[PDB]
Amino acid sequence: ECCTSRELVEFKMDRGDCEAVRAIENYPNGCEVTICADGVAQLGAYCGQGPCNIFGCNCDGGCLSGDWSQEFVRRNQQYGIQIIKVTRLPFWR
Repeated sequence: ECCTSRELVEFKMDRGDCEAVRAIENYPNGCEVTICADGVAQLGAYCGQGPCNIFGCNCDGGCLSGDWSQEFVRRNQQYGIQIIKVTRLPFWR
């Protein structure tokens, strides 16, 4: 399968700042981040556990796993993540 799915998440924080959760400032609309299924900011070209093929598929270890924006909130409990918007990419099909 392909590790091309990701989410664009806009949120506010009760504690900490956007950088603490590897997000970027989007003042005056909070923070924005692009995550993989593990609820962590995307760190490669795709959301594989490791490298992917030319299409973003057949990645080493398959795709990062988890419950998406819900996991982003969960793992960042200490910051109090207030979700505003979530967009699933690829959006169109």
